[PDB]
Amino acid sequence: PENQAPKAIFTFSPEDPVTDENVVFNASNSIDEDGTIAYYVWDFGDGYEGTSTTPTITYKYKNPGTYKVKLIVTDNQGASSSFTATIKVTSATGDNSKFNFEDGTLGGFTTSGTNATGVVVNTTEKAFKGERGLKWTVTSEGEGTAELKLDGGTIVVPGTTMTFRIWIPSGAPIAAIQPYIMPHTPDWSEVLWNSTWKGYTMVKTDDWNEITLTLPEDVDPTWPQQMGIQVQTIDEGEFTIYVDAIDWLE
Ligand SMILES: [Ca+2]
Ligand SMILES: [Ca+2]
Repeated sequence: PENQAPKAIFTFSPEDPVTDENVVFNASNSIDEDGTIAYYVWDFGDGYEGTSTTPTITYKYKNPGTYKVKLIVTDNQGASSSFTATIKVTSATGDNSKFNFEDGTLGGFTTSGTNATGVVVNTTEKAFKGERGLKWTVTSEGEGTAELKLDGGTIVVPGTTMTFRIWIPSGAPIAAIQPYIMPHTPDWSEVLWNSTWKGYTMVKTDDWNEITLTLPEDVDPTWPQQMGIQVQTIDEGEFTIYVDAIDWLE
């Protein structure tokens, strides 16, 4: 009459915790079909482990990151099963992004445009993470283009996915917006255009938009790079875009 191993499963809340916030892990749908569960053993993925004879446990992560949480459930006869899930923890305060703007600086960012003029300041009015970000005000005179840009030595290695956060307002005279990275030879004889084109109708207005962009792997790693955000304007008008927490790995 061979013993069946118990079934191990858990969920957690909140789905998106911050550092030092309580997460409740709930293994209550775990079950032994032919006996009872004796205990629940948890590995929180950060160096700490814990056990309970009951299916819930609460836990706090001190540092941001992505943790693998492994649950082992053991029945009254010593048979066990495991279930592993991932939890992402973000910083409760501050902003550790590659471009976080928390030092009050422009981070080397400048503006340019044609049939449009941009100004950029470091602001506390809106931020995606931390207390600060960029506030980019564009005055367009009609059909044109405006850039918020960083020149442009070697910003990222080829293959890198960048994440931009952009607060886009409603009722703006814009057709499209696009984060871009533009590698070029030092003398501009060869230029590569990489961008994530978003139409103005395909955008969350009066809200933060998370847009990713990959620099392709086959780009020459020695080429200087311009990274930025480009807006296409379609009519006269003044509008303000917020930019913060531009981030990538390595
Ligand atoms: Ca059993
Ligand atoms: Ca920030």
